[PDB]
Amino acid sequence: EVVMTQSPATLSVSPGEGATLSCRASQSVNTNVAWYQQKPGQAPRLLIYGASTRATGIPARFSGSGSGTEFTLTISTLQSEDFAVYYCQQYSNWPPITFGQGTRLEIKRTVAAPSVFIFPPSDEQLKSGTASVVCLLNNFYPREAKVQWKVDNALQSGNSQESVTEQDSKDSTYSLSSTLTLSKADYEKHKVYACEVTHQGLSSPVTKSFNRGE
Repeated sequence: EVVMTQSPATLSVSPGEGATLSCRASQSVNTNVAWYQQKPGQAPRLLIYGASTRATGIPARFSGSGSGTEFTLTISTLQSEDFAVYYCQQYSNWPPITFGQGTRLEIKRTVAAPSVFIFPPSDEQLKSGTASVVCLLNNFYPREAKVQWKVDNALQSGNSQESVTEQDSKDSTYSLSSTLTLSKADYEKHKVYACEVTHQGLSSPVTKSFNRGE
């Protein structure tokens, strides 16, 4: 099979600037190459075929070039809506039809500190024997953030998981949710539940907490 290797695996570019995405085939595929854009939760969208021909309906800021083994997709005047994974494809030697592994394009924006919220477990959940404490970091950039849980000042390890939204296509921010999972018995032994947030937009860590029963 013809192996298509895209690079870099991830790219982060400022709005209004250009992005350059590369693809390299393990043997010559002439100009029998296509590029696709895939936004989260959606099907791929054909951008370019024949290495350099823009598909119908595709803005002129998308351009493709190359021949043989080396191919490039250039996206000028980047906008927040261009957040997506971009795939190359070869149709010169098949079966199999082969795709590159994708390049994820993030769009940069102004640093934004998260707003932090903490949520105790519901009384309904406590009937089940488990307690989930949730800490929400809303609308921040960049994506890197550190969230640490303390229960009566004891740092928690091994009992939390975090989830991060896809980058917002309008304002390029992220949101994050960290869930601390405890048994009901452990939840009822302890009093002060706190989540500590570290982020580039915060001069110092931000702590939000609650006291059980208050």
